[PDB]
Amino acid sequence: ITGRPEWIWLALGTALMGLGTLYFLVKGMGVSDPDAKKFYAITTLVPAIAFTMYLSMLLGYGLTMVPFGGEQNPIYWARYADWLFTTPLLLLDLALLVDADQGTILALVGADGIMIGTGLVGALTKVYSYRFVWWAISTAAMLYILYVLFFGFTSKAESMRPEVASTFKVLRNVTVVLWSAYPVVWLIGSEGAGIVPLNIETLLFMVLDVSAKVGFGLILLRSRAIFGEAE
Amino acid sequence: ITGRPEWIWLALGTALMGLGTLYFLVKGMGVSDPDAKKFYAITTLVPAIAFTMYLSMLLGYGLTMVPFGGEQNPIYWARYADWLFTTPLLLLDLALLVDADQGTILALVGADGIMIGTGLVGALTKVYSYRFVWWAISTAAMLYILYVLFFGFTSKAESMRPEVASTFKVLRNVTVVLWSAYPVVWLIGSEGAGIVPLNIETLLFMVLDVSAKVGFGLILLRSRAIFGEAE
Amino acid sequence: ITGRPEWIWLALGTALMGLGTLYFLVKGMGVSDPDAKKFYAITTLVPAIAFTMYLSMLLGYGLTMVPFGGEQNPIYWARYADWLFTTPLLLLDLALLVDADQGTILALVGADGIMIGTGLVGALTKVYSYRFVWWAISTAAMLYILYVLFFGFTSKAESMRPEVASTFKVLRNVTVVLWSAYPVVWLIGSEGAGIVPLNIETLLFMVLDVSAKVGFGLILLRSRAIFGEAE
Ligand SMILES: CC(C)CCC[C@@H](C)CCC[C@@H](C)CCC[C@@H](C)CCOC[C@@H](CO)OCC[C@H](C)CCC[C@H](C)CCC[C@H](C)CCCC(C)C
Ligand SMILES: CC(C)CCC[C@@H](C)CCC[C@@H](C)CCC[C@@H](C)CCOC[C@@H](CO)OCC[C@H](C)CCC[C@H](C)CCC[C@H](C)CCCC(C)C
Ligand SMILES: CC(C)CCC[C@@H](C)CCC[C@@H](C)CCC[C@@H](C)CCOC[C@@H](CO)OCC[C@H](C)CCC[C@H](C)CCC[C@H](C)CCCC(C)C
Ligand SMILES: *C/C=C(C)/C=C/C=C(C)/C=C/C1=C(C)CCCC1(C)C
Ligand SMILES: *C/C=C(C)/C=C/C=C(C)/C=C/C1=C(C)CCCC1(C)C
Ligand SMILES: *C/C=C(C)/C=C/C=C(C)/C=C/C1=C(C)CCCC1(C)C
Ligand SMILES: CCCCCCCCCCCCCCC
Ligand SMILES: CCCCCCCCCCCCCCC
Ligand SMILES: CCCCCCCCCCCCCCC
Ligand SMILES: CCCCCCCCCCCCCC
Ligand SMILES: CCCCCCCCCCCCCC
Ligand SMILES: CCCCCCCCCCCCCC
Ligand SMILES: CCCCCCCCCCCCC
Ligand SMILES: CCCCCCCCCCCCC
Ligand SMILES: CCCCCCCCCCCCC
Ligand SMILES: CCCCCCCCCCC
Ligand SMILES: CCCCCCCCCCC
Ligand SMILES: CCCCCCCCCCC
Ligand SMILES: CCCCCCCCCCC
Ligand SMILES: CCCCCCCCCC
Ligand SMILES: CCCCCCCCCC
Ligand SMILES: CCCCCCCCCC
Ligand SMILES: CCCCCCCCC
Ligand SMILES: CCCCCCCCC
Ligand SMILES: CCCCCCCCC
Ligand SMILES: CCCCCCCC
Ligand SMILES: CCCCCCCC
Ligand SMILES: CCCCCCCC
Ligand SMILES: CCCCCCCC
Ligand SMILES: CCCCCCCC
Ligand SMILES: CCCCCCCC
Ligand SMILES: CCCCCCCC
Ligand SMILES: CCCCCCCC
Ligand SMILES: CCCCCCCC
Repeated sequence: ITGRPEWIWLALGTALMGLGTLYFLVKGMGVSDPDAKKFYAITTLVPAIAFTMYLSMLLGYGLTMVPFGGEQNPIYWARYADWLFTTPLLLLDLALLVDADQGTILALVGADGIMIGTGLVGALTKVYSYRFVWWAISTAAMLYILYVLFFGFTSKAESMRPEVASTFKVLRNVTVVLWSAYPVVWLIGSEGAGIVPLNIETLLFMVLDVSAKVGFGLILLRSRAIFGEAE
Repeated sequence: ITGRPEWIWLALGTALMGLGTLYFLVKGMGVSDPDAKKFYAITTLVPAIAFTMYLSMLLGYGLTMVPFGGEQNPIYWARYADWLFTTPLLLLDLALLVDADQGTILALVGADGIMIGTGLVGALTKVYSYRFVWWAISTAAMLYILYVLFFGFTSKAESMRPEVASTFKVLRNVTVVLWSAYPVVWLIGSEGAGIVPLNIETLLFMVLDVSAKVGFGLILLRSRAIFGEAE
Repeated sequence: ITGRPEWIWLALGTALMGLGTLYFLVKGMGVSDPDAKKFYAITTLVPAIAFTMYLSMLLGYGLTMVPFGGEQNPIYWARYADWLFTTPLLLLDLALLVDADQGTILALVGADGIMIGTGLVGALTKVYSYRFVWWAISTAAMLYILYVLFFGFTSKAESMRPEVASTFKVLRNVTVVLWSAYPVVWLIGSEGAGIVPLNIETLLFMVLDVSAKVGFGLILLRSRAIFGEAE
């Protein structure tokens, strides 16, 4: 395990996701409100899935070698397995907060699936120049998602409770900033142009992942917006 | 890319799915009705997914070699990845049109999953005679789906709005004819008996795919059946 | 096929799932009640999926070799493909019976996904001692599911119809006993410590699978709890 310099960040990531999972699990024990239960379920599952995939990367299972540029390049494929399930759960948290219509939710989840799926294909593609074609398609799917979060959701939040409108606005802003960093790190890291070494890349993704999951969850689950308006 | 004679049909397929995706995306921009949004979301996602998988076939990612009959046989596995997601979306379009009950929808999607999954296993099976066992099981799942579309849905459409009944009937008929061709092409093509060469097989699937997705979508999204009855 | 001593149990399993599938399919033909249709759909799909995966194991497709302990160890990976889809369907049968809230259903299905997914990783892991780390995480996800079935569902059933409360209690008890045997068989069988040989392991899983699917389904589909209260 320690044979890879990036192991320290995989281990820290595993620990922080594990701790985040346990914290949300305990916190949600005292919850009976049916609406709050939905948000706790979604939000606890996110770091639990990430915990398993960080562990698989730490132990070496979630790593494969991909030939491109005349080299055997270490590619952590387990990231995409994580993201396939956790990024639509994160979007679902946002969509339920603002009572999004079903068509909009399906558009978001579908675009998200395309985003992660094409990122996976790009990560595993052996023809170097083609990796960036997949990156571009994935990034276009991301831009669609960000567009919807701003010009379909923000003006939906404003007709809702003030506490859900303010909580949505904060989580929207956190999401757009954090999620936009992922394609940049991929592009300059070992999957793309290879300018930033894998150990630093792994650190960067770990900070983004913990912030986008445990950070996000801490903000959401401390808000009164997750509860039905009750006396 | 041009090293494979079937590349021209993969390229045309990619282009037509891409163009179809953009057309539906633009067309649905001016839509606020919650019901119509569902149909636009579902129907736009279908060629978008197909676009990505056609591209993966064009670039060579979605192709593998399978030993059977003492030969290395080129198998485009990306078709099944496409179909796994797009065929239940197509069925969902039909089921929502007639306000199908939840049990019926689950039966359809489940049978569809079995249909595509067993087709994939058959496509990748190395014992030649066993490929046709999987083809038979998949075809039985197809026949179940077609049965339900006729003797569970058609008489559901007739108690609904005339515009939804007439639109459903047309899309049902398009679906049954087009979908029934797929097992025949598989059986006589490079996956099955090998009587029709891969380049012609690829052409045939491209015509079926564009018709079943973009053709289907053009009929559906031009109907007033996708809108709630409103003043 | 007969080259593997466990083939007889794979063949019997295939037959019993096939027969169970046909029986439930015929039985549900005379059903119009929308609630009952849901239970028939879910419950018929379960042995149908299991039939396909038992067949893939019989024909040899669903088997791979995994190096650990200095040996090539036969691992039937198709079990996890089965279980990935059938165990959440089984939980859905239980959850719908007691009209579980959406948050609880998502927690169950999510924990179940983690349970099966980590079992799959453990089954395919090449470092022997690490296989048991994945077994432990999977078992913890199982224990969560069993906890919810007892201390979240049982007291939900009691405020419902007596026929649904009594049917739920029986199916809950069947589920907890049968499902708890699976991690034990894995641990002592060819995936784990290797004390029980593969042919006996295969027998054990076949008895558990038929009981947990066809047995379970026979109890559920003969109950009046699956019908809406109607005059
Ligand atoms: C509604 C939304 C969910 C829409 C989803 C959007 C989605 C369509 C976007 C594209 C997804 C698609 C790229 C998934 C591809 C998975 C694939 C990378 C798995 C690895 O297999 C690739 C090659 C080795 O590189 O296998 C070597 C050759 C092997 C023989 C491969 C044969 C097995 C195939 C992988 C079977 C395909 C199954 C499905 C792709 C399962 C989807 C997995 C998940 C990653 C989407
Ligand atoms: C409700 C509905 C959805 C019901 C669904 C119906 C469904 C049950 C029908 C059968 C689906 C099942 C056949 C999927 C099999 C996928 C498999 C072909 C992927 C390729 O792996 C096959 C061999 C190489 O040929 O791998 C070589 C050996 C490797 C070590 C394989 C180990 C990895 C396994 C593939 C893990 C299994 C994961 C699940 C099958 C994911 C499902 C993928 C999708 C195609 C259904
Ligand atoms: C809401 C709930 C559903 C939550 C779900 C919980 C879930 C997160 C729990 C963990 C699931 C995760 C372990 C699935 C891993 C599948 C993996 C074993 C498939 C086989 O690939 C493993 C190695 C060979 O051993 O591939 C060799 C290297 C290859 C290059 C691998 C590259 C292809 C990757 C497999 C692509 C990943 C796609 C997704 C994992 C699809 C999920 C399949 C299913 C088994 C969950
Ligand atoms: C918890 C993990 C999260 C929130 C991950 C988010 C990841 C993305 C938004 C990834 C986006 C990518 C692209 C837009 C193109 C390049 C490849 C990706 C997959 C890194
Ligand atoms: C957009 C793509 C569509 C509508 C594809 C439909 C495909 C089928 C109905 C495929 C059916 C098959 C069988 C019935 C058995 C042989 C294998 C298949 C998968 C080709
Ligand atoms: C129809 C099949 C059923 C009901 C299978 C149930 C399987 C399980 C509950 C498996 C549990 C496992 C663990 C808890 C850890 C070890 C690995 C598994 C996957 C066997
Ligand atoms: C969105 C953030 C992307 C920028 C990442 C900056 C990383 C700077 C680290 C120094 C680069 C290491 C190069 C020498 C090894
Ligand atoms: C459902 C349509 C299946 C029939 C396809 C007919 C294809 C005819 C093309 C000629 C066959 C090529 C054989 C000589 C290369
Ligand atoms: C939950 C049941 C697990 C116990 C399984 C008992 C199997 C006993 C069979 C005898 C073991 C075979 C060892 C000699 C080959
Ligand atoms: C490819 C995996 C996509 C599914 C991820 C799980 C999250 C799905 C959330 C469903 C949202 C509800 C839509 C109506
Ligand atoms: C194996 C992939 C199956 C899922 C495909 C996505 C479409 C699912 C549509 C869900 C229909 C709603 C059922 C209640
Ligand atoms: C990884 C596969 C998980 C999906 C299995 C299919 C069963 C899903 C049942 C959905 C229950 C409804 C939740 C709201
Ligand atoms: C186009 C929608 C406006 C809100 C999205 C902001 C786009 C940020 C760009 C992210 C950088 C990705 C490379
Ligand atoms: C049995 C249901 C009647 C409607 C379905 C028509 C079946 C068409 C056969 C398709 C050919 C597949 C090989
Ligand atoms: C902790 C919840 C109480 C009900 C679950 C009973 C646990 C049975 C243990 C199963 C054995 C697995 C190794
Ligand atoms: C070796 C790099 C070749 C450049 C490929 C860039 C493709 C980016 C596509 C953006 C439309
Ligand atoms: C080499 C071909 C052997 C014939 C197999 C046909 C099987 C079809 C099954 C239909 C019930
Ligand atoms: C396994 C193929 C089944 C096709 C005939 C339909 C059987 C009746 C089902 C009624 C829902
Ligand atoms: C070779 C076996 C080494 C023992 C591993 C047991 C790990 C079990 C983890 C339970 C917390
Ligand atoms: C509760 C702490 C969980 C941390 C387990 C994984 C950390 C890796 C240590 C090497
Ligand atoms: C908008 C046109 C999209 C076409 C891109 C793929 C066509 C392949 C050209 C070689
Ligand atoms: C209807 C009987 C189904 C049995 C088919 C599979 C049994 C395997 C026989 C070798
Ligand atoms: C993006 C950083 C999130 C910070 C989380 C802090 C949570 C405290 C309530
Ligand atoms: C099956 C062929 C479909 C033809 C689509 C034409 C759409 C025009 C409205
Ligand atoms: C766990 C054993 C189940 C027994 C099923 C018998 C069904 C008869 C109604
Ligand atoms: C990591 C366990 C958290 C302890 C409880 C925190 C207050 C709910
Ligand atoms: C008003 C919300 C500001 C949140 C910005 C957080 C940036 C990481
Ligand atoms: C809305 C601001 C987006 C900031 C992008 C930051 C990418 C590192
Ligand atoms: C391909 C872009 C379509 C242009 C608009 C067509 C009329 C909505
Ligand atoms: C009355 C609907 C006829 C549609 C037939 C289309 C055949 C491709
Ligand atoms: C309902 C008519 C089906 C026609 C099947 C055509 C197959 C090529
Ligand atoms: C296996 C076929 C079952 C025959 C009908 C049983 C009574 C519904
Ligand atoms: C009162 C229900 C008892 C069911 C026990 C079944 C054990 C297999
Ligand atoms: C509730 C009793 C569980 C029995 C476990 C049996 C495991 C073989």
